[PDB]
Amino acid sequence: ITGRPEWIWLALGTALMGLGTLYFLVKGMGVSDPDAKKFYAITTLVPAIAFTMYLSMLLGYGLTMVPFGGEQNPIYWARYADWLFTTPLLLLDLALLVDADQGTILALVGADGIMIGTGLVGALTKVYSYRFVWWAISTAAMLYILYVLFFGFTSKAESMRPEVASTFKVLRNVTVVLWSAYPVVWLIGSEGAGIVPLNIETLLFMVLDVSAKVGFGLILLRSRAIFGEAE
Amino acid sequence: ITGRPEWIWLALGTALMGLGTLYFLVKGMGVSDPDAKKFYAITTLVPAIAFTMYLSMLLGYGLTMVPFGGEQNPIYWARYADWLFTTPLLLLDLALLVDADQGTILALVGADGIMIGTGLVGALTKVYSYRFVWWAISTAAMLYILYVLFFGFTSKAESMRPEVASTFKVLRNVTVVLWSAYPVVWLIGSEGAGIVPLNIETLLFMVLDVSAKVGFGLILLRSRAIFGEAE
Amino acid sequence: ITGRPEWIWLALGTALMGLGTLYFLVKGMGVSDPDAKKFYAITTLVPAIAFTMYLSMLLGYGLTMVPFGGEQNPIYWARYADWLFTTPLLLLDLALLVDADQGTILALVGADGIMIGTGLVGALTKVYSYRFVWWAISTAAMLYILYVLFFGFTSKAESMRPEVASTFKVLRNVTVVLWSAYPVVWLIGSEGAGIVPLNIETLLFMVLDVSAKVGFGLILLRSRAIFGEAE
Ligand SMILES: CC(C)CCC[C@@H](C)CCC[C@@H](C)CCC[C@@H](C)CCOC[C@@H](CO)OCC[C@H](C)CCC[C@H](C)CCC[C@H](C)CCCC(C)C
Ligand SMILES: CC(C)CCC[C@@H](C)CCC[C@@H](C)CCC[C@@H](C)CCOC[C@@H](CO)OCC[C@H](C)CCC[C@H](C)CCC[C@H](C)CCCC(C)C
Ligand SMILES: CC(C)CCC[C@@H](C)CCC[C@@H](C)CCC[C@@H](C)CCOC[C@@H](CO)OCC[C@H](C)CCC[C@H](C)CCC[C@H](C)CCCC(C)C
Ligand SMILES: *C/C=C(C)/C=C/C=C(C)/C=C/C1=C(C)CCCC1(C)C
Ligand SMILES: *C/C=C(C)/C=C/C=C(C)/C=C/C1=C(C)CCCC1(C)C
Ligand SMILES: *C/C=C(C)/C=C/C=C(C)/C=C/C1=C(C)CCCC1(C)C
Ligand SMILES: CCCCCCCCCCCCCCC
Ligand SMILES: CCCCCCCCCCCCCCC
Ligand SMILES: CCCCCCCCCCCCCCC
Ligand SMILES: CCCCCCCCCCCCCC
Ligand SMILES: CCCCCCCCCCCCCC
Ligand SMILES: CCCCCCCCCCCCCC
Ligand SMILES: CCCCCCCCCCCCC
Ligand SMILES: CCCCCCCCCCCCC
Ligand SMILES: CCCCCCCCCCCCC
Ligand SMILES: CCCCCCCCCCC
Ligand SMILES: CCCCCCCCCCC
Ligand SMILES: CCCCCCCCCCC
Ligand SMILES: CCCCCCCCCCC
Ligand SMILES: CCCCCCCCCC
Ligand SMILES: CCCCCCCCCC
Ligand SMILES: CCCCCCCCCC
Ligand SMILES: CCCCCCCCC
Ligand SMILES: CCCCCCCCC
Ligand SMILES: CCCCCCCCC
Ligand SMILES: CCCCCCCC
Ligand SMILES: CCCCCCCC
Ligand SMILES: CCCCCCCC
Ligand SMILES: CCCCCCCC
Ligand SMILES: CCCCCCCC
Ligand SMILES: CCCCCCCC
Ligand SMILES: CCCCCCCC
Ligand SMILES: CCCCCCCC
Ligand SMILES: CCCCCCCC
Repeated sequence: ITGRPEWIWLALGTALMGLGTLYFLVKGMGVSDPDAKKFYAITTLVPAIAFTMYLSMLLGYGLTMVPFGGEQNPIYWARYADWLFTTPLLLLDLALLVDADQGTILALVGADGIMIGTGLVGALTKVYSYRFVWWAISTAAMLYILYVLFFGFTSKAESMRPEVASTFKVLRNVTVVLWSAYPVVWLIGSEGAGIVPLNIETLLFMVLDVSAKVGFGLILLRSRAIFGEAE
Repeated sequence: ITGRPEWIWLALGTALMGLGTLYFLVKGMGVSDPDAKKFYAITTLVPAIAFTMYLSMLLGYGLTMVPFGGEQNPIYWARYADWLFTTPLLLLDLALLVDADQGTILALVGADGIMIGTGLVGALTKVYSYRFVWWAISTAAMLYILYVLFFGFTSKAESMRPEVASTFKVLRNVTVVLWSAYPVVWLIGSEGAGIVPLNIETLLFMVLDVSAKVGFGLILLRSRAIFGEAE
Repeated sequence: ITGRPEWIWLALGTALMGLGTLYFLVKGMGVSDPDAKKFYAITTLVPAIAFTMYLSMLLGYGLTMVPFGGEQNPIYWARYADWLFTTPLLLLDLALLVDADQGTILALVGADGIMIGTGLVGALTKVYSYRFVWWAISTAAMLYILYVLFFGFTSKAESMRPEVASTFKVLRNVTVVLWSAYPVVWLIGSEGAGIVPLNIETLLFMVLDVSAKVGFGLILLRSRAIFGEAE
């Protein structure tokens, strides 16, 4: 395990996701409100899935070698397995907060699936120049998602409770900033142009992942917006 | 890319799915009705997914070699990845049109999953005679789906709005004819008996795919059946 | 096929799932009640999926070799493909019976996904001692599911119809006993410590699978709890 310099960040990531999972699990024990239960379920599952995939990367299972540029390049494929399930759960948290219509939710989840799926294909593609074609398609799917979060959701939040409108606005802003960093790190890291070494890349993704999951969850689950308006 | 004679049909397929995706995306921009949004979301996602998988076939990612009959046989596995997601979306379009009950929808999607999954296993099976066992099981799942579309849905459409009944009937008929061709092409093509060469097989699937997705979508999204009855 | 001593149990399993599938399919033909249709759909799909995966194991497709302990160890990976889809369907049968809230259903299905997914990783892991780390995480996800079935569902059933409360209690008890045997068989069988040989392991899983699917389904589909209260 320690044979890879990036192991320290995989281990820290595993620990922080594990701790985040346990914290949300305990916190949600005292919850009976049916609406709050939905948000706790979604939000606890996110770091639990990430915990398993960080562990698989730490132990070496979630790593494969991909030939491109005349080299055997270490590619952590387990990231995409994580993201396939956790990024639509994160979007679902946002969509339920603002009572999004079903068509909009399906558009978001579908675009998200395309985003992660094409990122996976790009990560595993052996023809170097083609990796960036997949990156571009994935990034276009991301831009669609960000567009919807701003010009379909923000003006939906404003007709809702003030506490859900303010909580949505904060989580929207956190999401757009954090999620936009992922394609940049991929592009300059070992999957793309290879300018930033894998150990630093792994650190960067770990900070983004913990912030986008445990950070996000801490903000959401401390808000009164997750509860039905009750006396 | 041009090293494979079937590349021209993969390229045309990619282009037509891409163009179809953009057309539906633009067309649905001016839509606020919650019901119509569902149909636009579902129907736009279908060629978008197909676009990505056609591209993966064009670039060579979605192709593998399978030993059977003492030969290395080129198998485009990306078709099944496409179909796994797009065929239940197509069925969902039909089921929502007639306000199908939840049990019926689950039966359809489940049978569809079995249909595509067993087709994939058959496509990748190395014992030649066993490929046709999987083809038979998949075809039985197809026949179940077609049965339900006729003797569970058609008489559901007739108690609904005339515009939804007439639109459903047309899309049902398009679906049954087009979908029934797929097992025949598989059986006589490079996956099955090998009587029709891969380049012609690829052409045939491209015509079926564009018709079943973009053709289907053009009929559906031009109907007033996708809108709630409103003043 | 007969080259593997466990083939007889794979063949019997295939037959019993096939027969169970046909029986439930015929039985549900005379059903119009929308609630009952849901239970028939879910419950018929379960042995149908299991039939396909038992067949893939019989024909040899669903088997791979995994190096650990200095040996090539036969691992039937198709079990996890089965279980990935059938165990959440089984939980859905239980959850719908007691009209579980959406948050609880998502927690169950999510924990179940983690349970099966980590079992799959453990089954395919090449470092022997690490296989048991994945077994432990999977078992913890199982224990969560069993906890919810007892201390979240049982007291939900009691405020419902007596026929649904009594049917739920029986199916809950069947589920907890049968499902708890699976991690034990894995641990002592060819995936784990290797004390029980593969042919006996295969027998054990076949008895558990038929009981947990066809047995379970026979109890559920003969109950009046699956019908809406109607005059
Ligand atoms: C509604 C939304 C969910 C829409 C989803 C959007 C989605 C369509 C976007 C594209 C997804 C698609 C790229 C998934 C591809 C998975 C694939 C990378 C798995 C690895 O297999 C690739 C090659 C080795 O590189 O296998 C070597 C050759 C092997 C023989 C491969 C044969 C097995 C195939 C992988 C079977 C395909 C199954 C499905 C792709 C399962 C989807 C997995 C998940 C990653 C989407
Ligand atoms: C409700 C509905 C959805 C019901 C669904 C119906 C469904 C049950 C029908 C059968 C689906 C099942 C056949 C999927 C099999 C996928 C498999 C072909 C992927 C390729 O792996 C096959 C061999 C190489 O040929 O791998 C070589 C050996 C490797 C070590 C394989 C180990 C990895 C396994 C593939 C893990 C299994 C994961 C699940 C099958 C994911 C499902 C993928 C999708 C195609 C259904
Ligand atoms: C809401 C709930 C559903 C939550 C779900 C919980 C879930 C997160 C729990 C963990 C699931 C995760 C372990 C699935 C891993 C599948 C993996 C074993 C498939 C086989 O690939 C493993 C190695 C060979 O051993 O591939 C060799 C290297 C290859 C290059 C691998 C590259 C292809 C990757 C497999 C692509 C990943 C796609 C997704 C994992 C699809 C999920 C399949 C299913 C088994 C969950
Ligand atoms: C918890 C993990 C999260 C929130 C991950 C988010 C990841 C993305 C938004 C990834 C986006 C990518 C692209 C837009 C193109 C390049 C490849 C990706 C997959 C890194
Ligand atoms: C957009 C793509 C569509 C509508 C594809 C439909 C495909 C089928 C109905 C495929 C059916 C098959 C069988 C019935 C058995 C042989 C294998 C298949 C998968 C080709
Ligand atoms: C129809 C099949 C059923 C009901 C299978 C149930 C399987 C399980 C509950 C498996 C549990 C496992 C663990 C808890 C850890 C070890 C690995 C598994 C996957 C066997
Ligand atoms: C969105 C953030 C992307 C920028 C990442 C900056 C990383 C700077 C680290 C120094 C680069 C290491 C190069 C020498 C090894
Ligand atoms: C459902 C349509 C299946 C029939 C396809 C007919 C294809 C005819 C093309 C000629 C066959 C090529 C054989 C000589 C290369
Ligand atoms: C939950 C049941 C697990 C116990 C399984 C008992 C199997 C006993 C069979 C005898 C073991 C075979 C060892 C000699 C080959
Ligand atoms: C490819 C995996 C996509 C599914 C991820 C799980 C999250 C799905 C959330 C469903 C949202 C509800 C839509 C109506
Ligand atoms: C194996 C992939 C199956 C899922 C495909 C996505 C479409 C699912 C549509 C869900 C229909 C709603 C059922 C209640
Ligand atoms: C990884 C596969 C998980 C999906 C299995 C299919 C069963 C899903 C049942 C959905 C229950 C409804 C939740 C709201
Ligand atoms: C186009 C929608 C406006 C809100 C999205 C902001 C786009 C940020 C760009 C992210 C950088 C990705 C490379
Ligand atoms: C049995 C249901 C009647 C409607 C379905 C028509 C079946 C068409 C056969 C398709 C050919 C597949 C090989
Ligand atoms: C902790 C919840 C109480 C009900 C679950 C009973 C646990 C049975 C243990 C199963 C054995 C697995 C190794
Ligand atoms: C070796 C790099 C070749 C450049 C490929 C860039 C493709 C980016 C596509 C953006 C439309
Ligand atoms: C080499 C071909 C052997 C014939 C197999 C046909 C099987 C079809 C099954 C239909 C019930
Ligand atoms: C396994 C193929 C089944 C096709 C005939 C339909 C059987 C009746 C089902 C009624 C829902
Ligand atoms: C070779 C076996 C080494 C023992 C591993 C047991 C790990 C079990 C983890 C339970 C917390
Ligand atoms: C509760 C702490 C969980 C941390 C387990 C994984 C950390 C890796 C240590 C090497
Ligand atoms: C908008 C046109 C999209 C076409 C891109 C793929 C066509 C392949 C050209 C070689
Ligand atoms: C209807 C009987 C189904 C049995 C088919 C599979 C049994 C395997 C026989 C070798
Ligand atoms: C993006 C950083 C999130 C910070 C989380 C802090 C949570 C405290 C309530
Ligand atoms: C099956 C062929 C479909 C033809 C689509 C034409 C759409 C025009 C409205
Ligand atoms: C766990 C054993 C189940 C027994 C099923 C018998 C069904 C008869 C109604
Ligand atoms: C990591 C366990 C958290 C302890 C409880 C925190 C207050 C709910
Ligand atoms: C008003 C919300 C500001 C949140 C910005 C957080 C940036 C990481
Ligand atoms: C809305 C601001 C987006 C900031 C992008 C930051 C990418 C590192
Ligand atoms: C391909 C872009 C379509 C242009 C608009 C067509 C009329 C909505
Ligand atoms: C009355 C609907 C006829 C549609 C037939 C289309 C055949 C491709
Ligand atoms: C309902 C008519 C089906 C026609 C099947 C055509 C197959 C090529
Ligand atoms: C296996 C076929 C079952 C025959 C009908 C049983 C009574 C519904
Ligand atoms: C009162 C229900 C008892 C069911 C026990 C079944 C054990 C297999
Ligand atoms: C509730 C009793 C569980 C029995 C476990 C049996 C495991 C073989």
